[PDB]
Amino acid sequence: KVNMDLRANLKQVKKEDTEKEKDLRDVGDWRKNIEEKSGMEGRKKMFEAGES
Repeated sequence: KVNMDLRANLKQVKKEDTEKEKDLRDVGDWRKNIEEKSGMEGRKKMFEAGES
């Protein structure tokens, strides 16, 4: 999966603001973190839509 290794290589975790972030394959904790406090933040804040 070269084309892939490149995609991430270039792309990769890229963000400019907690709210504005870009999660990629290399998500892992990085994502979970930002992910939690980034998009899902406002989202749920707008309508968690059930818990757990």
